[PDB]
Amino acid sequence: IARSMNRKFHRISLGGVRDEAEIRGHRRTYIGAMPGKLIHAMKQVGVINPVILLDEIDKMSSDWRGDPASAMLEVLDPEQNNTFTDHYLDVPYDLSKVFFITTANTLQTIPRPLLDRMEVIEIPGYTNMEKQAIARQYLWPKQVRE
Amino acid sequence: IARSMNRKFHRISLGGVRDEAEIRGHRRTYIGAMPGKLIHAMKQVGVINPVILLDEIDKMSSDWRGDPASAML
Amino acid sequence: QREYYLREQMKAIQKELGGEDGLSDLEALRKKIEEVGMPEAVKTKALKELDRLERMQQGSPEATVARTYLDWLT
Amino acid sequence: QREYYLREQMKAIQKELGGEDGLSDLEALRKKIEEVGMPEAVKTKALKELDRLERMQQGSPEATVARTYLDWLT
Amino acid sequence: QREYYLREQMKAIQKELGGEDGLSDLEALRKKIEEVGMPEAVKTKALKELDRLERMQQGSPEATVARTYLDWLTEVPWSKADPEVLDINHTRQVLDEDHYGLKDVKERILEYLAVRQLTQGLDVRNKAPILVLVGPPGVGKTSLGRSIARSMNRKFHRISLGGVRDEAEIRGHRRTYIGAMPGKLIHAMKQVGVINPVILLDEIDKMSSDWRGDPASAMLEVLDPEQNNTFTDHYLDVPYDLSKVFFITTANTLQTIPRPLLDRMEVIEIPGYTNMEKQAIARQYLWPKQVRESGMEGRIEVTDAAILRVISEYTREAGVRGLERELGKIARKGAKFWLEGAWEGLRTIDASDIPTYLGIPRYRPDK
Amino acid sequence: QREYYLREQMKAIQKELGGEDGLSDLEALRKKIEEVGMPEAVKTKALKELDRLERMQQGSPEATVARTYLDWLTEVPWSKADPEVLDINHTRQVLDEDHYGLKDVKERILEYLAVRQLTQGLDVRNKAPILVLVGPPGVGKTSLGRSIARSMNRKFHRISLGGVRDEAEIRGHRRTYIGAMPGKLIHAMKQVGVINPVILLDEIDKMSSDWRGDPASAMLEVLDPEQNNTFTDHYLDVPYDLSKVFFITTANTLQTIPRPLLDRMEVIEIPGYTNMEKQAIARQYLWPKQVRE
Ligand SMILES: Nc1ncnc2c1ncn2[C@@H]1O[C@H](COP(=O)(O)OP(=O)(O)OP(O)(O)=S)[C@@H](O)[C@H]1O
Ligand SMILES: Nc1ncnc2c1ncn2[C@@H]1O[C@H](COP(=O)(O)OP(=O)(O)OP(O)(O)=S)[C@@H](O)[C@H]1O
Repeated sequence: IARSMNRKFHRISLGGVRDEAEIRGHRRTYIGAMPGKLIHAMKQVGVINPVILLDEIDKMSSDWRGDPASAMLEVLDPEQNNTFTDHYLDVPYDLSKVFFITTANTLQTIPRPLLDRMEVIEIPGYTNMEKQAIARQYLWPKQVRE
Repeated sequence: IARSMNRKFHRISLGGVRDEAEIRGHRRTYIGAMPGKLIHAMKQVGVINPVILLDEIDKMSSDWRGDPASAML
Repeated sequence: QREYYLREQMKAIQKELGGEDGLSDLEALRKKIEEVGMPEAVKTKALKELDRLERMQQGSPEATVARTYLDWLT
Repeated sequence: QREYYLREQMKAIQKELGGEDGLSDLEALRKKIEEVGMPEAVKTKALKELDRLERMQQGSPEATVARTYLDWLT
Repeated sequence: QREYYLREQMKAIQKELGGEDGLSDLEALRKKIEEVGMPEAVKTKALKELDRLERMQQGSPEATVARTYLDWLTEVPWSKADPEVLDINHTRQVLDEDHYGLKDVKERILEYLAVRQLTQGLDVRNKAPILVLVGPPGVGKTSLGRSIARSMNRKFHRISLGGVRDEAEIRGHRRTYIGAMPGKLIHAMKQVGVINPVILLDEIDKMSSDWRGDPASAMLEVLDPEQNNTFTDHYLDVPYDLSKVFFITTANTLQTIPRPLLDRMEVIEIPGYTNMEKQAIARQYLWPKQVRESGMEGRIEVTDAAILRVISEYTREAGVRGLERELGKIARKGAKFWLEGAWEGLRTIDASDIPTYLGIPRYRPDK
Repeated sequence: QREYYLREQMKAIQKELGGEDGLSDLEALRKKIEEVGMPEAVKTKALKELDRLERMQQGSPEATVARTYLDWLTEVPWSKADPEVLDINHTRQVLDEDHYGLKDVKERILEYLAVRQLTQGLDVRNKAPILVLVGPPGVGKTSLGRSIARSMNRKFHRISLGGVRDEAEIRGHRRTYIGAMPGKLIHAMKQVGVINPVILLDEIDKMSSDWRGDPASAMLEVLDPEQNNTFTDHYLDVPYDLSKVFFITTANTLQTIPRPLLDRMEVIEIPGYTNMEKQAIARQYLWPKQVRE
């Protein structure tokens, strides 16, 4: 979808933070300046259009303090994201040219309000004929020429 | 109702809560604590008089950890 | 002699350039306290924690907890 | 003109206190303000990261955290 | 005021000294920071520090940490390695005189040497996976670390984890503090002289977490070969490259290893040893060491039925330490019997003369 | 004569430093470094640490931290022998005084001392045992440690690990902190003067294992039958040698000890006592003491 729409592609997904405060940034009051994870993906691109894939959103990063809901609800809703603010950003940031991709395996651990925006794309599996065709076309030249 | 009264609207979706620490806070003596859902809603509304919808207060996961129904009292 | 003099020449430059503002985050927090609200006991609690942040330094890990406490209060 | 002249004598301290100096500084991210972006509010915060930064040119325990935040912001 | 004057006297003497002895060491580091190895950005950060303030006797807190950072930056190895191995049959000549058995690990080493030799394209010299050894306690893991490092004839250093719960032993602290403390990796790289060593990371099962998180995020930052090419520190301010370093990690189970580390892993299950394998290692490695330390060399000898008695009736483990101590007890009992009156030649221990030396057989034999 | 003038000016420097403190006990530190034999990497590391510490005085606090580093490093013993007195009838009669019965452990000490006569100069490894004593609470185990350490004319030290969930008691905090301090074990080696002591780790089956507060996995670098020639604490940045140490640990139940620690240690079980044993223990150990007191 990135190369068809002439866009970039970045991964960065759930499982790398301790709370949604680490989904956001951290203020300069600390010594260890932990940036917002999002902005760090935006730093490595010189384009504010492309997609951002959310691999394994059901594999959360929760704790007894903080569920991964509020920092996700303020970036997935198409309303409050137009003026976005991190603790390591503290300025009006704009999310209207991006088109996010979310990847999951099970909808059951996803909370109820964040299902307001999700659109269900499911996977049928693969036939052994389909896997034989995949392994001829697409896996054998990579793993052999590597 | 929010439009007819001309006030702010907000939605808290309960049913997923499991302890009293997601309705109240925890304590300041635990690293990184925060207050509960009602304080989140008051943070995200702007006035003293919004309306707050409470979806599925009848399905709150009161369990071996605690009972947030008493926290709701 | 030149060291002590010329760094004062540096601060000369700065005291003309910056001037007069009183612009930081601390008295901004105090102003944000004194604008909205407040009930009386809540106000005195916030002023105690504000002074507890004021006369000392910036960097201790309990000051981060008190900072998050005041930021959740405002 | 007053800008030119105050920065004249500031970088006269630079070539004067010439190790190395100045951090040759804050004449220079002045060009990536309008180049990299920017809206007005980022300009309000980061132009209040020029001269009260210029207050000294040593260390710092402040210049590293403000360095990371500002060079993140630019 | 008197102290300020006499400190003037002292530092006057010093600047004649920094003429007299105080040339040709910082000058010699300015040579050696511009000698072979250093990248261009590292040369720029080396040119950053050239404005000195010259008060190195009466203090100074801003004079000694810059010298410390300069020494740490100039002592880590920059672009130097002992050459590649040419014969992979000789790799089998070396790996087989340390361990009986362990086919799979030797095969993976030979495969990695064959792939590194035969590739002249790309996509595998950059991406070579990290071995994760998993096995029950008692099988050989650390001795494999030494045997692999001597097999390829590379240098070696071993980092033990498990007592580490702080992040600043993998990363370090900021260089503006009092104690200049880079992480364990900068120590492990200045120990070896080459830029391509073998590093054994002991016990990634046991990195406990605490406040300010766990150092498992730093482990993600070091055990993924797509960002450690630009691996920077909190102490160092240059991008170092931990790409070619052949990491080997040991473990006892995979659950307590974090899931951000089970993406750039490659598990190898060591199932345990069997009775013939234990008997072969028992002879050819455990017995002459357990007799050479005990001083009873050429005065006592164990048979091969007797090792089978010791294995089947005096140890139940998936490893070889219980067998090691059970042989050591025989060596000590013989060393005690020698002082009560010597014999001639060497007494030989058949499988029936064990319980004189080892008491009651604990585990019944399977009949 | 000009270097005489020059380092004489430095004599005057330390005359104003503390009357001392610039080449007085700094050079006493050079003596005690080139006293008792350190390994050469550790020795040159201590020499460059002394070289970075030498030419400053009285500030900064980094001078104080490095002074305490060279006070720890040059006082923990390096090559401080304990003379193995090799009589096996004297030591048998000394072990027979403090305890009755206990045939297994006394036979073990006689075996592990009869071996140490027949050391054929070099070519041996000289590795000390690592015992674990397992028994019910009343049976004398902690009493036996000082008895064994006195019979062999060695030294003795205790470490109680009774309820520690505190990691970095075993290892230390790294020296960049404020109140930095080594572990329990390097301090236990510091108080003893020799490198052949008898360390009694008291309650090793009562510790903690949790996602925060797991000290039992930090006992891997210590109770190590091969690789404890490379022990790495966090305060000292050098490998310290713990092979010569006659460790004795006690426990109560094997069911609560971690699996990478049972195989590091050598189990010796103590099977309570019987009525004849208790009666003899009573008559010649318990009743005279309770009559005296
Ligand atoms: N097949 C073998 N050949 C030779 N020596 C062996 C063999 N298997 C084990 N050993 C020896 O047995 C001892 C076990 O070494 P380690 O690998 O440290 O044991 P370990 O199981 O790794 O301990 P942990 O707790 O899992 S780190 C060493 O002395 C090895 O040399
Ligand atoms: N066989 C014995 N002969 C003489 N005194 C003994 C004997 N067995 C035990 N004692 C004495 O009984 C007491 C037992 O003390 P401890 O050694 O502390 O017992 P302990 O079992 O080590 O305690 P715990 O619960 O195991 S830590 C001491 O006063 C010993 O001297």
